[PDB]
Amino acid sequence: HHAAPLPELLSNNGKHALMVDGAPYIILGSQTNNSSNYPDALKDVWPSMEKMGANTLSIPVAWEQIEPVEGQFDFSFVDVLLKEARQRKVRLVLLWFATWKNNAPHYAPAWVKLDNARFPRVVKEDGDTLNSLSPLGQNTLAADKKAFVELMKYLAKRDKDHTVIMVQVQNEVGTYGAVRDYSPMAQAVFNAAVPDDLIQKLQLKPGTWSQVFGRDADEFFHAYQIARYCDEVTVAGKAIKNLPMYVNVALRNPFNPGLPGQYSSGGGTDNVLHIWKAAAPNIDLIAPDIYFRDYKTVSKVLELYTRPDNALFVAEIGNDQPFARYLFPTLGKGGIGFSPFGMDDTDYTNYPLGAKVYNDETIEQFAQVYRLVNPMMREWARLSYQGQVWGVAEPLDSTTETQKIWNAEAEEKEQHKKDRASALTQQLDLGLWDAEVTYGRPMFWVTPPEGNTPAAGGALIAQLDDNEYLVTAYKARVEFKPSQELAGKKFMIERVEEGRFEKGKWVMERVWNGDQTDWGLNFTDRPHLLRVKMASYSVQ
Amino acid sequence: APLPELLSNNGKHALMVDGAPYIILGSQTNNSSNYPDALKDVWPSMEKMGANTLSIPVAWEQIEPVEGQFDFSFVDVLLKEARQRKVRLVLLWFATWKNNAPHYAPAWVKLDNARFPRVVKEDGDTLNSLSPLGQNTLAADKKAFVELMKYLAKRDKDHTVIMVQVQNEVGTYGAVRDYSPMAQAVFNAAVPDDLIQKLQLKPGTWSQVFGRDADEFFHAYQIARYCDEVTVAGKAIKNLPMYVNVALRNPFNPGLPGQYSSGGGTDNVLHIWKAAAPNIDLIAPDIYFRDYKTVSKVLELYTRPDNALFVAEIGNDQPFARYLFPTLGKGGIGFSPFGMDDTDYTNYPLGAKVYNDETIEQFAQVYRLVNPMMREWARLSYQGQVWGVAEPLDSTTQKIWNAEATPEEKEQHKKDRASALTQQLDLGLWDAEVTYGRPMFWVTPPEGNTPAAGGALIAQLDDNEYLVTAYKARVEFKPSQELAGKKFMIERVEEGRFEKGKWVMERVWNGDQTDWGLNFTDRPHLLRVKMASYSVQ
Ligand SMILES: *[C@@H]1[C@H](O)[C@@H](O)[C@@H](O)[C@@H](CO)[C@H]1O
Ligand SMILES: *[C@@H]1[C@H](O)[C@@H](O)[C@@H](O)[C@@H](CO)[C@H]1O
Ligand code: NA
Ligand code: NA
Ligand code: NA
Ligand code: NA
Ligand code: NA
Ligand code: NA
Repeated sequence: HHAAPLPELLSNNGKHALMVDGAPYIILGSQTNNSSNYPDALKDVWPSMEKMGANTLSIPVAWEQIEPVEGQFDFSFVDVLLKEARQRKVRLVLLWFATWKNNAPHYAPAWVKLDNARFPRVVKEDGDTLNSLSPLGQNTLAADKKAFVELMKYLAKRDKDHTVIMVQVQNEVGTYGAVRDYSPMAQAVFNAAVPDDLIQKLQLKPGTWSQVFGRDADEFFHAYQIARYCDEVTVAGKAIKNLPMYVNVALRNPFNPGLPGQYSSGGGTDNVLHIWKAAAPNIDLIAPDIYFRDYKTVSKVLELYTRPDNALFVAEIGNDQPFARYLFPTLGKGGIGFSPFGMDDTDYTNYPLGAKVYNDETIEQFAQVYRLVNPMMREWARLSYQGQVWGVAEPLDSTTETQKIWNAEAEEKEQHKKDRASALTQQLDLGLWDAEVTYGRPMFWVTPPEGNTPAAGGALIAQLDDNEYLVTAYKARVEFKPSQELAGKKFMIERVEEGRFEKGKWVMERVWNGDQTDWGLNFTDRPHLLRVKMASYSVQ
Repeated sequence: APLPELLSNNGKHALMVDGAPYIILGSQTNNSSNYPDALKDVWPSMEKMGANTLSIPVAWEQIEPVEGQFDFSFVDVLLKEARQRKVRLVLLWFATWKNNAPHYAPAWVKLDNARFPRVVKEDGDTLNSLSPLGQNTLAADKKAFVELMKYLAKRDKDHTVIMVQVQNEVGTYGAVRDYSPMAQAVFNAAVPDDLIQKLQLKPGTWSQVFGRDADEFFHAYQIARYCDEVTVAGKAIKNLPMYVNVALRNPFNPGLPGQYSSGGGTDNVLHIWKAAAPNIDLIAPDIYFRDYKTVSKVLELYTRPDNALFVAEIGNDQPFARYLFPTLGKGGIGFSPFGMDDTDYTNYPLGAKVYNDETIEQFAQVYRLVNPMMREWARLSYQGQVWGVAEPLDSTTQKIWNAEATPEEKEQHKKDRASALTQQLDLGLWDAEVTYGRPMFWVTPPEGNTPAAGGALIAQLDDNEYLVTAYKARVEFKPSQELAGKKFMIERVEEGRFEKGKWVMERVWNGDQTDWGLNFTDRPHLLRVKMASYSVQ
């Protein structure tokens, strides 16, 4: 009665897919608050997930809850979770909160986190101790592995249709307040030769850590040791059940990071991705956690984490209104998923990170974008993997009260308007055709774009054939034109159809024509999925 | 079922109801709701409030409208309707005094001055305040009070009525004492031996013994004796707890007796009251001061080794709700907001200008923190260690000065406010810091709620374990003493509830929910917090 293929992350042609039930899949995700991982809290999780239209829930499973006393395992939460997820026909990503949760051992059992002699903490260069477990603690590694193995044996036994499609190993590893462990135990490894395997993979000359890496030795050392720790846990679990597994990064600012220890040292930050990929070959991907609000910073993060060797998964993102539009470039980069944080009614907000008020309007900002993708999820996922997709978001953030003042003053207003219109105009090269995406304009005539208030728009395009595209967009205009000069030919829209996929087959609902195609393709907040066919034609 | 009883032991107190400590999460009616037809306008509010006990008058005029012709028809209906709703009652005996006056004494009492005489001023004019030296008045009040207690003895065997208030706000406005010939004959004479013995003073006349306090202390003594005799007579029928409620003088700047209600249990005569009326179980403050400092001072003065704290009347406007927390943290046995019914009356500017669902909800939200643990809290308060705090700045009035202010005076002002909105509690090995009006994430300093509203309750369960619930506040734990090289953490925070006296865990708070203290909004959460120190060397 259970014949479904394991989920798997595939990588080729520099592109990636999360295979679920034997085909590409997109996680249109929701993630709970940090204290929702108990049976009694789930009634405060599912309603939000339904309102959001999410297909996949990310939720912790804590070491402390599965092994409250050493060797006495308790999977009562996982049992209820699996059953309730199945009732609602959603899938799960389990977050293993264990040796590290945001740098710290708070979710390790008391017999772990209160026994430093057995399970040692990072020691600073000055001799003081931080509440961050050292990745050189061999007992810690053994005990985390043992518990993780038991979790994976529970899923092997009790989740044969793979309700759980992926597992996050740890949560935001690293250390705040120091660059590495400086304990005697750590110093002995630091003072010794860099392991051959790393030297070989990075194509460097042999030496000790300080000799090989200079001023980067302390940070690279901590990243290597954490990555090896996480890889060993990962390998042990996959030996039981070979699900995709990943780590999530407490990001450093990519333009102005500050110093390791200010940001979480040793996690998969952009400067140690090479270390993590060398050190942890069994981990499937390294996922950014995004709480930067501004378009330029978010865009840079998506660029850094989308690599031929690294599928893009936005494992955590804020739940305030500005964040919703980042679904569009995430999917346009070939991303496999997107998981806004704090999507439950458990009476907590991490404002000022996320939304100040958690209510139906908060959820609706995400529901409105997920409604663009849900009706085509499998078709999009395949085109993303096997084809050409594009995706953009509105590239100016909302005007501040600062800019609000500097506007009341200003001939200057007119130039500013021109500059904003240009910035709110995006070009995409789709082969024989280009698209121009603009934001915040009427659905008729050609008044320049002025942006949405607040910033919110975006667009998704997939290429179906040389002259045919799937298009859906949000609070935006999409206009097509030839990509190269036509040698005396004219061009037009040949046909725009609005429709849907049913059992993989396109069903046309209506043709957009006349006013609906004279002024580009204009989208509001409501979902429309279009197939657009362009033509060039001779006039003699 | 066992009689309710007020216990006092080890300077602590409990109201025992059904053989265990109980907290009155009270509602009190308006003054004209003591009739069967009005009760339909009382119960819906009580239900919305989540109150467990109703305080309501029973008037001498209604039970004895004609001398010797008793009528308990209201008491019957009340008992039956209270039982239907599974709530308890505190009956307020409105008789010789209600707010200094005899308006609730039967017409055959209050219109017969020669039989039942009034206070006479020094100048010979008469006040509408019955003299405590009227022996007829004492006998008549006592007789009727006895009949009421007989009704409860015969008709309330399960003690729906758990306590009785004897009179309401006794004393006299407009004069310090009775200066009638009858009163002068007693005043111009020896202080009674018993009072001299209990205060350890030298024998003499009132004037000799007490000097410039004589007049006021005389009035307080004679009213206390009156109230004790009524009390004793009633308890001899049915030995319920019985108390008196005080029209407070301002504790910082009282003015003169007569301006405030002279002779009641004001803070300067609590020694007289305790000496003269040993059968009265407690003296309860009636609080209509809105401001934190005065309210706090009142709670301090009335919480004594010899006096259980019962807030027998408090305003029903929004600022008053948060005073439940310090009341319970002092080991108070109850709290009773006034005017909780829909009988088309507001005592604004004392209470709320508007009575509506929002008015009630400000109290419902704090009662919802206590109801789920009421019996457990009550036992901890008596037998153990509890604490409770309220947000210590009132709502900003001040906004003129904040407007005219340098961006140096302002940053100074926000720092001063942050410090004032930070409270420290010494819980033994561990301290708690309580702050008000800040996000649930990071450490931006407190700026207070608007309006002021927050508070916290803590009970100690063990050396390192506390029961915690709070409201629009952050609670953070730290070691109370330097740890000598050890570190510390929260070991475990559990949200849960008591079922059959047993703790049931619903979820564990961790991660974001414990990284930045324990953050509470308007919604109820009951936590068990276990702290640990641990070696790193
Ligand atoms: C991301 C992190 O993974 C998550 O558990 C939570 O701590 C949030 C903040 O609310 C982020 O730090
Ligand atoms: C307190 C008093 O006991 C009560 O009956 C009522 O008169 C109020 C005012 O509305 C307070 O004086
Ligand atoms: Na092209
Ligand atoms: Na449609
Ligand atoms: Na008590
Ligand atoms: Na202490
Ligand atoms: Na101390
Ligand atoms: Na609860």
